[PDB]
Amino acid sequence: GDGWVMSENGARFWGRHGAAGLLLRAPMPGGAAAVLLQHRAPWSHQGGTWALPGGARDSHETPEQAAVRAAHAAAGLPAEQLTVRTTVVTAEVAGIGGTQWTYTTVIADAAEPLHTVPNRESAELRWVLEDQVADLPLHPGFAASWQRLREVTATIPLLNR
Repeated sequence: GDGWVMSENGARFWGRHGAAGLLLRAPMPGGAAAVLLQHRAPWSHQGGTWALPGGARDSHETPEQAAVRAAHAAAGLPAEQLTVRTTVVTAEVAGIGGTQWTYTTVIADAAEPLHTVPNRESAELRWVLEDQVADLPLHPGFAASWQRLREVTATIPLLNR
């Protein structure tokens, strides 16, 4: 999204069209829901913490496309193996001069926990039971949103058939 947005409070944010991340859900044989998280490599933004695979939204892309593309880049996930459910704006910043920055969480489902090939800033990818996500050292942006995302996820159960 090649550039900065400057906030009203004077911090810069990367990506003119904001960013998007994939919250990908999968059922366990147990039957409970897991989510796929990315452990951020120390050399990347907020390295040492866990968050969603995501990146900057491009000019011609929907938030959904951006998050799915980011998940492919970070984890090798094929789009055909997942199903996008909805989007939630999890962060919104008043930029200087009318402009805006947002982060959009794109909730999606897979039929089972998928095999991943780590690349980019994927130090690790790990399927984490939904109830255990908040036990981890989370990216502070993600952690600020997590409870709200849970409330939303609980109103759309995973698909079948």
